[PDB]
Amino acid sequence: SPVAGQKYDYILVGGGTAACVLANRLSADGSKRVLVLEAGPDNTSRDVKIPAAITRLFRSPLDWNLFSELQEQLAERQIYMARGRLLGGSSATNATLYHRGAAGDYDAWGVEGWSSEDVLSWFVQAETNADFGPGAYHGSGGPMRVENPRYTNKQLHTAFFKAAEEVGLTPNSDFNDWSHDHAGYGTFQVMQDKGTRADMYRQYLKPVLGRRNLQVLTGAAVTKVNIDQAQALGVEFSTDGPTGERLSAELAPGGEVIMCAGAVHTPFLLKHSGVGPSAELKEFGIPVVSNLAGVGQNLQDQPACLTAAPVKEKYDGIAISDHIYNEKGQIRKRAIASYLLGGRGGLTSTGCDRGAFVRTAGQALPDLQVRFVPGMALDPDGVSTYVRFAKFQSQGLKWPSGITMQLIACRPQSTGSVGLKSADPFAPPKLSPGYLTDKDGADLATLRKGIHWARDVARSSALSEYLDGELFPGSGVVSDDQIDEYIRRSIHSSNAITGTCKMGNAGDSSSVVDNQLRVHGVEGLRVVDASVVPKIPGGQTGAPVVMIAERAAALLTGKATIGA
Ligand SMILES: Cc1cc2nc3c(=O)[nH]c(=O)nc-3n(C[C@H](O)[C@H](O)[C@H](O)COP(=O)(O)OP(=O)(O)OC[C@H]3O[C@@H](n4cnc5c(N)ncnc54)[C@H](O)[C@@H]3O)c2cc1C
Ligand SMILES: CCCCCCCCCCCCCCCCCC(=O)O
Ligand SMILES: CCCCCCCCCCCCCCCCC
Repeated sequence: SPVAGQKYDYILVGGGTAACVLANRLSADGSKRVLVLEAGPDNTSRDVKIPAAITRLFRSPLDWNLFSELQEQLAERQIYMARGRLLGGSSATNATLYHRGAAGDYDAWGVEGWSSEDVLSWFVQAETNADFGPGAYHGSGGPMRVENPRYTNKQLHTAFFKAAEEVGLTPNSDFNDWSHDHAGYGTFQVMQDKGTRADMYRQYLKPVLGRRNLQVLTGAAVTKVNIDQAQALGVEFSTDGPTGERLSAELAPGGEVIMCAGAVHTPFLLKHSGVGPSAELKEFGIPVVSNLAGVGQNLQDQPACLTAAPVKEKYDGIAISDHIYNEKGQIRKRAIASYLLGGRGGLTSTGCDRGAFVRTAGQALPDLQVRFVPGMALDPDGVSTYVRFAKFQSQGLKWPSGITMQLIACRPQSTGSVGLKSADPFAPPKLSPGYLTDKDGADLATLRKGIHWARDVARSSALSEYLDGELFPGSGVVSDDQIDEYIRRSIHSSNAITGTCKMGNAGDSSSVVDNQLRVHGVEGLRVVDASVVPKIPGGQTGAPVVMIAERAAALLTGKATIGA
């Protein structure tokens, strides 16, 4: 009905991070008709604009509310896996940390045309940085906005840095400068524009919505790609949930469907379209169009656990919880004024934007990311404690002042999977993060050693000044076995999720797409989202997604080639 009688040069399945970049670059010259189908609503929420309102976005109507299958290795728990559901996707709901990982992360992909030297100019093209001028590693002029965080906790941020120096870690002045080693302590840059979230809807899509050749539908759930026998024809979707009429948007001759539904929903939708392991499709009576074993395999996510400690009574009130709430759970006037007057102060913080990358045991690249928060977790699950913090508003209670260190396995060895639980394309996917399943126990050892590192930092003179005991994991958790059980019971997502539609070289039979991002065995079908990442880089995954989307757009518009 909104597509009746229309023919599209490009149909984007999803209106998230990658889709926003592609909708912008593909519609640019006026010659191509682009459709974007997003299941979620328009991006208008003030909870998206204000970085600290990340707390409110978890388990909200702007999230998919996904839970994993029971995880026998994690004390028989389902794991919550946050995912954005609105224009901008997970860029509209993420912690805004700007990370590329190390050059060695892209070289480890072993994909022709996607080496560290190949990708660097695509990160640089995307970037405008408030704190780094143009150079080998930074651009000026791209649509992204990156800056140093405009909240600083004067006591606790500097005490973390001095504590890290004291235990023997060195400062890293730029975690995205590939000329120096990734390890070290310091400040994470953020995808913000003077303290407001600079998500890919705001930076790429919203400024071009006036273009005649670009049509964006929200509340549009894709149910499958229509494939002829194997040639993509377009896509089926409902604008009215499960009971809605299945509409079909149709490709023009020479047109392409681009999958932009992310590392959870892209392999889910491929499987519903007959692209996936034939046994999984047959289970639910889906005809096999392309028997690709790797669809939904190779799920990489970075698992987390945390430590937390209160400050001494004399330091009551110095935490970011004290900067955002008064002692009855009212948003502080000073925080609202600082945010509106100059884009500064606690409401500009997602909390976890200072930290470190650490080698626990002489690895080629750091295995551990630490995120320091100048506020105290009240749950060993940091995502649950952010939900608690949002729900705390107006309860008339005082959040106790302290700190948290979140420990992340940033280059994990474990893998999981996404598949089907049902023939219904509106049902949730069958999701397994597979945390701590790697044969050598390397991911558990990383997090155990992370806990030891966080305790070494909290014990240093610099932080000892402020701290008064330890809340998590606490005095009952000391031996290796006690720590390992604490990790099993508290492990949560740091919200990466990549690699479920892996790009590969010629002759890599685990791959779903080639180095041109084309799905094996289907014409006119590509994947441009985190699904394609062969091996997860260290650090958060949003900037690498934007880099892939920029380079894919340059490929599709004929401004660049891949391989030569
Ligand atoms: C809570 C959280 C915290 C994070 N923290 C950070 C961080 O600090 N920094 C960082 O760089 N990265 C972070 N990440 C990761 C980063 O945001 C993602 O890796 C990145 O945004 C993924 O982009 P994408 O295009 O692959 O997918 P998404 O941005 O998730 O886009 C997928 C889109 O597809 C839509 N969709 C799904 N199914 C359908 C369907 N059937 N029909 C139509 N549309 C559909 C979704 O609603 C969504 O809008 C975070 C992620 C989250 C969720
Ligand atoms: C932990 C809770 C997070 C708090 C987030 C909400 C704070 C509300 C402050 C009062 C409203 C702020 C003014 C409106 C600004 C809207 C955002 C923007 O347009 O940049
Ligand atoms: C966005 C401002 C939040 C302040 C919250 C105070 C409590 C601190 C808890 C940190 C929790 C663990 C690490 C971060 C989890 C990130 C989702």
